[PDB]
Amino acid sequence: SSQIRQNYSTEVEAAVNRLVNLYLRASYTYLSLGFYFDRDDVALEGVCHFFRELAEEKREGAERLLKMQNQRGGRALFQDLQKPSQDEWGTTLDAMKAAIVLEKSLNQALLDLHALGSAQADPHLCDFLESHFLDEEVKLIKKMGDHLTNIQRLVGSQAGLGEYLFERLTLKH
Amino acid sequence: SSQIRQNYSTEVEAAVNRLVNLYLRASYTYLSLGFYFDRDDVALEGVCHFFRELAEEKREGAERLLKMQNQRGGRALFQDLQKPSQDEWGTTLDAMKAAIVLEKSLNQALLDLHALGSAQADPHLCDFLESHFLDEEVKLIKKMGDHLTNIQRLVGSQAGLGEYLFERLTLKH
Amino acid sequence: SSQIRQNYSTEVEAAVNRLVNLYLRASYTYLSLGFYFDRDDVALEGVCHFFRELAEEKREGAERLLKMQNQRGGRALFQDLQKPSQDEWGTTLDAMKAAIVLEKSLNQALLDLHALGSAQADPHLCDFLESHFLDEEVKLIKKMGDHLTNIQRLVGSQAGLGEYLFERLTLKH
Amino acid sequence: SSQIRQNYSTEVEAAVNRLVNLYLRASYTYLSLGFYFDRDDVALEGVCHFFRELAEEKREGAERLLKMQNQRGGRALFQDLQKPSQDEWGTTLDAMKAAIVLEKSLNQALLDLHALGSAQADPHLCDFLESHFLDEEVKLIKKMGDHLTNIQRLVGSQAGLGEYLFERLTLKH
Ligand SMILES: [Cl-]
Ligand SMILES: [Cl-]
Ligand SMILES: [Cl-]
Ligand SMILES: [Cl-]
Ligand SMILES: [Cl-]
Ligand SMILES: [Cl-]
Ligand SMILES: [Cl-]
Ligand SMILES: [Cl-]
Repeated sequence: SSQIRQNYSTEVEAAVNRLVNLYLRASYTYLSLGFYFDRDDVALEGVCHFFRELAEEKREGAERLLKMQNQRGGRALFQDLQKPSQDEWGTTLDAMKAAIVLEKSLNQALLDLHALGSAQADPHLCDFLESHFLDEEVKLIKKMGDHLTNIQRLVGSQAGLGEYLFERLTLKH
Repeated sequence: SSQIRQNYSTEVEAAVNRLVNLYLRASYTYLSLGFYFDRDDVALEGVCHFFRELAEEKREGAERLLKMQNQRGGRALFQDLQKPSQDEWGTTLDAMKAAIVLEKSLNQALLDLHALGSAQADPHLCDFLESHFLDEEVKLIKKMGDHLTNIQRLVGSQAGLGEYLFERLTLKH
Repeated sequence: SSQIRQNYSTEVEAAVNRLVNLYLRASYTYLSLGFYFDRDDVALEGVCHFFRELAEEKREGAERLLKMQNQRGGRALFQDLQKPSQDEWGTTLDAMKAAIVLEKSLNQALLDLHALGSAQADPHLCDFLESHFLDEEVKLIKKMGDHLTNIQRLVGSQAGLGEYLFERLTLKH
Repeated sequence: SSQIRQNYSTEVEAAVNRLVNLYLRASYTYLSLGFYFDRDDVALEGVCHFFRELAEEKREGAERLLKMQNQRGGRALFQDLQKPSQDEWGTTLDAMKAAIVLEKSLNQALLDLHALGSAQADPHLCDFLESHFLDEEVKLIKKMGDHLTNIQRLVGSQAGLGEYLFERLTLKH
């Protein structure tokens, strides 16, 4: 009903609101992951910083989707944000596995939205996802896969020592 | 089977390896074109530099495809590189015609890979080709068409003199 | 038959073309080694960078040989480039052993060409190899031997941990 | 008989004095070539500058040989300098052909001196020629071959016009 709305389906408008909820939920999961690694009995600063930076990136993604929703004449609708799936995240290896599962779920939601845009002949939506989300997700998932391989190679050798070395020598602090 | 691989078909993975082979073969053809124009009995420096710069551009294209293959969780496979189609490349006109035929063949391979990505609903692949290859190829083919027109206009007038003037006044040296 | 050719045997001209093929084959082997270490299930960035830099160095060596071939009035001839000897390169230790075998084979080809130049009384060729290839090869082989010793000392202690430490603390990233 | 002379044969000492005479004769030939192109009825400034720069390079070569003669404890002996082979040098094409014949004669004299040094087991002499003469000569002869090819391609088309264009667009002025 908006004065500007053109070629923007109700199906895509609703799917964009659901994707905003998924990105904010992911940002909240990363806030929990980051503060868990800042616990005095965990104390892996580089791991905390890696996840806190991802919490910011996911919030930025949600904000970009909200700006686009308004640019197209859709109406942002917010839903409750489910708490993260765990209260304690285990080792750096467990946390990095949970993060890659979370990113693959966001990536699948982006791919599903792109397919909906293609089905609705909405090229601005496809361009938007391609330009600001799809490549960023593939690059992040590759970086996480690289980190998992390095953590596994390290903790297979000597668990405690390996986790410390990965946080000191790979992660930023 | 990769931990990161998502929505990346075996058909696209294989086609990406074939495209890497085509770009490296093109880079090798440009190395041969460039050194032919550096022969003492050919001696057209600007022509040598034009083709050596294209050899670098094609190698860079292959490297970008290899980085993408790893980012998606595909596995790079290298095949023998066929030698260039000629040992001697004739005049600047003959060489520029061979170059435009080579570029149109690379462009067709990019278009075929884009169509495969569309058929496999792989938008990251389509975005990747659109962002880093399709426009660069159209711009290069246009530049080569412009060069062919200028060389033809020159060598139709006076062959030897025309080739020297094109190398001196159009090509970088 | 060239207007400039002087004291440049057909035996040396052909051996220079074969050496160009060997350097380009080595450059291709290093491209494969580098991208293997960039796989998400290998993920040793410093190792990838070490081999990608060597791919560039070998391509530069081939280009220097081609420039010399033209300076002497010889004619560059290109042959098919055989693919690298492996598709997967194992651990950093296995890869560094394959690299030193490859470099010793290039070094032997340089020594054989120098002996041919001496037999053909071609001092410009001997000076060219001495000035731009022989010392560079001895320095590279020594660096690779040093790396092999460090990797062995590390992976004999704890394989996974040792490989990570070598990539982090010796190789550039 | 010198206090410093060591491993320096009388054969090499005499051949070095003859090579100094050849380089000074070449410098004198280039002085004549340069001033011929400065005649008001020839008037090709870029050609004059190319040959005057070569007259300087050949004089510098003779000075380097004289310094080496004294460093080894040999005794410089100077002989009459024969005048250049022509008083008038024809076209730029004729002059560039005479220059390449002159350079190939200097190159052959360098190669003969290197072979004498090898026969007399005089590695300082071989290194001296390799470091300061052999590569410079090969590079100059290649440049002259490139110039001959360009002049021929130009004057085959239209003699007067081609010579002007080569002097304006290839040679420095
Ligand atoms: Cl609708
Ligand atoms: Cl919940
Ligand atoms: Cl598949
Ligand atoms: Cl072939
Ligand atoms: Cl021969
Ligand atoms: Cl093979
Ligand atoms: Cl003696
Ligand atoms: Cl005389």
